[PDB]
Amino acid sequence: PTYPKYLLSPETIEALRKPTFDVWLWEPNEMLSCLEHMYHDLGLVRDFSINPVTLRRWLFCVHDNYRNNPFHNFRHCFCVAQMMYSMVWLCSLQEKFSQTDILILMTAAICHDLDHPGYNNTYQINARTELAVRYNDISPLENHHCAVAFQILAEPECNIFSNIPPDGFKQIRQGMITLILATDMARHAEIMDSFKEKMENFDYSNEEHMTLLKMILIKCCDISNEVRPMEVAEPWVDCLLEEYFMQSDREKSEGLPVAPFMDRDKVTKATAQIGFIKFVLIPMFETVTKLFPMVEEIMLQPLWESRDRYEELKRIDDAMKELQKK
Amino acid sequence: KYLLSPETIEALRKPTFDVWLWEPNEMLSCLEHMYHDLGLVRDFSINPVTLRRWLFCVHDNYRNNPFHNFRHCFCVAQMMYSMVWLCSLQEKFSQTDILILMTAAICHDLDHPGYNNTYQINARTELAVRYNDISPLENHHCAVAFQILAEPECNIFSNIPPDGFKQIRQGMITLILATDMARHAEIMDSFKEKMENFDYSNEEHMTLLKMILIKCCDISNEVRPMEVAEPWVDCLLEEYFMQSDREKSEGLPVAPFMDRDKVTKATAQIGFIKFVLIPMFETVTKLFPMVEEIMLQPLWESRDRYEELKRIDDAMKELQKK
Ligand SMILES: C[C@@H](Nc1nc2c(cnn2C2CCCC2)c(=O)[nH]1)c1ccc(Cl)cc1
Ligand SMILES: C[C@H](Nc1nc2c(cnn2C2CCCC2)c(=O)[nH]1)c1ccc(Cl)cc1
Ligand SMILES: [Mg+2]
Ligand SMILES: [Mg+2]
Ligand SMILES: [Zn+2]
Ligand SMILES: [Zn+2]
Repeated sequence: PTYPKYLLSPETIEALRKPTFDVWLWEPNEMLSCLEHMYHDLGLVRDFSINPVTLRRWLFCVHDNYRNNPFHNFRHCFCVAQMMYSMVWLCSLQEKFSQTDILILMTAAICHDLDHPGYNNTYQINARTELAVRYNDISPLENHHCAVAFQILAEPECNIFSNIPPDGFKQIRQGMITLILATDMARHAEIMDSFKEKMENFDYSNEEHMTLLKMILIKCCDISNEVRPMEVAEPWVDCLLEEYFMQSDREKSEGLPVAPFMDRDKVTKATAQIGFIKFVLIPMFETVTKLFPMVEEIMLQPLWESRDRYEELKRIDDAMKELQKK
Repeated sequence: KYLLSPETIEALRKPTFDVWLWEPNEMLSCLEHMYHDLGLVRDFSINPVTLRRWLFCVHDNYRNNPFHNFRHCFCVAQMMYSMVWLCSLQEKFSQTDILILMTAAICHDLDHPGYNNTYQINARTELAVRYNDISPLENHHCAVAFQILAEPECNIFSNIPPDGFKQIRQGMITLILATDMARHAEIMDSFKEKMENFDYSNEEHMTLLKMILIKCCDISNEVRPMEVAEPWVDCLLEEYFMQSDREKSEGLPVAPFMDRDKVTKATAQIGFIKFVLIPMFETVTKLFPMVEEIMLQPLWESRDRYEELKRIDDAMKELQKK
C-alpha cells in the first residue's frame, strides 16, 4: 500500500545525503524520522549502543524545546543537522574523524539553538535580561542552548548516551560545549583567524587542529542556507528578516540601540545577503575547500551564483529607487 | 558594639586586623566605612542608606559554610582595603578601578554552596549543567551579585551613568571569574609576561594586575598574624572534608589533598604557601616593594612554623604505626 509519511521512502533516504535536499517539503514527524535515520546510518546507534527507543524520545524532546520563532526554530535545527550529514558524505569525514567526533558534530548541530527566544545576544545584554544576568554577558544564548541540551540528556528517558562510559561522556560533553559555544557570531573573526593560523600547516593528528576544524564545520552548517538551491534558500531570508525586524521594532519601542543591519527601514533582502555571502560565507568555505577540494563545486558554486543574483537584484532595487526620485 | 571605635577604624587599614573579634553587624559597619573612606560614596553618589541595605542583602546571600561564608567575604574585602593603603593604589588606579576591586571582593563568593567546581562537574549538578562546566561557581557568584544590584533599594550604582555601569560590570565579572583557582597558573603566566615590561597606562596590563590583586586577597589568610590565620585552616579542612566524605559515599573521585585520611593542617598549608602564595606575592613585590616586609614576611614565618608542626606530626605517627 501507501506507507505513512513517517516511513521514509528510499528516494528520500538517498536525497537526504545531499545538500540539495528540500527542507521545506517535510513536516516535523518526517524531519524527526530523517534525523533518526542519520544516527542509524552513520553507525552511531551501533557504536555507542544507543537505545533506538531512547533516540526517538530524545528527538521528540529536542523538538519540543525549539520555539516557534520565524527563523530560529526546529526546521533551522533540521537544516543545520542535515547539512552536517551532507558534509560527512561529501568530505568523507568518517575517514578523518573518529565516531565520537561524528557524534559530537551531529548532536551539537541538532542542539545548538535549543530554546532560542528570537532575540539575539545584543538584545539580551542591552536589555539586561535574566539570561544576560545569568551568564554575565558571555555568549548568553549559546550558553543557554548548551545548558538546555544537557538538561534534556540528563532525563533518563532522553539520555541517548546512557550506555557510554563516563570517560566517553565527558569527552562528548566537552566537545559539544565547544561546538555550540563556537556558533556565537560575535566570535566569527576570532575563530576564523585561529583556523587560518593552523591551516598554514594542518595536522589531522593534532587535537587542537581538529577542534578548530570541527568548530568551523558547525559554523559552516549553521549559516549554510545560501549553499542550498535558490528555491530552498530564498524563503529563509524572509524568515530571518521577520525575526530580526521583530527585535529592532522592540528595541525602538524600549529605547534600546538598533543595529542598522537589522533595521526594518534600512534593510532589503539583497542588502541582508550580499556582504554576508561575500565576506562571511565565501571566505569561510574557501578555507574549508583547501582541505576538502570537492566543496568548491558543491558549495562554493551555489554561493557564487547567489552572490551574483543578489548583487543584480540590488542594482535593480537601486535603479527603481533612483527612478522614483529623478 | 554597633558603633566602631576610632581604634577599630584605624586598625581596619592593616592586614593585622583581627577578623574574628566581630559579629556580622560590626563587619557590615566596617565595610560601609571602607566605601566612605575610599571616596567611593562621594565620587559615585552612592546613596548612604542604599549602601547599608546593599551590604545587608549581600550578607543575607552568603551561606553558613565553615569557610566560604560572610566572614571570608569580609576578610577578602578587608585585605583589599589594606592593600590600597600599603601599595598606595589610589595613585595608580582610577576611582572606578577601586570600586571594581572592592565590590568584586565583597561579592566574589556569593551563595557558595560549600562544594567546589570539581564536585559540581563530577556530580553533574544543576550549576555545572547551567554553566557548561565553565567556572560554574564563579559564574554563579557573579550572577547573584548583579541580581542583588538589580533590586532598586540595593542598587549602590543607581546614580552612575549607563556607560560607567557597563564598565564596572565588565570589570567585576573579569575579577570574580579570575578567582577560580583552576586558572591560577594561566593568570600568573600572563601577568609575569606583562611584568617583563610593566606599563600602568596599558589597560591589558592593569586588568591583569587587578586580577592578581583580588586573587592575593582571596587566598590571603596566611598573611595575617598566626592567631588570626590558624582558625581559618580548621574551617577550610572542615568544609573540604565534608566534600571528600560526600564524594566517597557517592562514588566520585577524591583528591588526595582533601582526603580526610591523608591531610593534616600542616600538609594543607606548607605546599600552598611555598608554591602558590610566596611566588605570587614575590611578583607583586616587584611592583610594590613595601609588600615584602608586610606580607612575604609572615608567609615565611608561617611556612617555617608549619614545617616544624609537620615534624611533630610525623613523630606522633611513628608512635602509632603497627
Ligand atoms: C542580515 C543578516 N544576514 C544573514 N544572516 C544569517 C544568514 C544565515 N544566518 N544568519 C545569521 C543568523 C544569526 C547570525 C547568523 C543569512 O543567510 N543572512 C546578517 C547577519 C550578520 C551579519 Cl555580520 C550580516 C548580515
Ligand atoms: C592546598 C589547599 N590549601 C589552602 N587552600 C586555601 C587557603 C586559602 N584558600 N584556599 C583555597 C580555597 C579555594 C581557593 C584556594 C589556604 O590557606 N590553604 C588545601 C589543602 C587541603 C585542603 Cl582539605 C583544602 C585546601
Ligand atoms: Mg545560535
Ligand atoms: Mg570562590
Ligand atoms: Zn543556528
Ligand atoms: Zn573566596
